[PDB]
Amino acid sequence: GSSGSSGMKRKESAFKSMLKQAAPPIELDAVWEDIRERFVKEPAFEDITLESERKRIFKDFMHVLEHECQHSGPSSG
Repeated sequence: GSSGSSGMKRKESAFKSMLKQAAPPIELDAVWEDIRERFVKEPAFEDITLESERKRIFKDFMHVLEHECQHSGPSSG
């Protein structure tokens, strides 16, 4: 690590990555509270003090999952 801020941004980023590395993989009809308890014991999740922060992040992850699964942007990264 040469130069890179850390804190809230790092926490949110780590949370998303944690969900992706989850098993099984966050389904399409999955519930935040239904998957939270799965990571509730993890440090990445415990890091998020604000419950809303975890809820909002989860929703965003779901949106990307659906868009990532089905072909939408064959050009984008």
